[PDB]
Amino acid sequence: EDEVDGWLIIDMPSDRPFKQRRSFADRCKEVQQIRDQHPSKIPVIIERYKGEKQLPVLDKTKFLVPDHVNMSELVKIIRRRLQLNPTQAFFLLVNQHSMVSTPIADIYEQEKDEDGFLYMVYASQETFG
Repeated sequence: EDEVDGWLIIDMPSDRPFKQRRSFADRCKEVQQIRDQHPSKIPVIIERYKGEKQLPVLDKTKFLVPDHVNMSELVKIIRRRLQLNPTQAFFLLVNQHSMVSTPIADIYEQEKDEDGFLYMVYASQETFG
């Protein structure tokens, strides 16, 4: 959402989140093709949490993940790419809850968006729920 700590966050279009820069038809079409071409891989969107104030910005948004890699392994990969030390808090959240040894393929069938992408947000703090 566009609401963070009582602020309505307005962004220029190219600074908006993936779901707002790209139409649903365009997202769904891209998933369908990537699932055809790489059925052994999960299409994942990883974005910095709108209100993150500590963690650096990731150079990629779209990730094609081998489907038997588990969540704990994806975290290490993203931690490694952001060159985070093990003492820095880092959370990779799927629909607002944190990642776990379940294969990403199970998570995808359980938590994928209507457009067929799996959405994830990273942040230095867990969100209460």
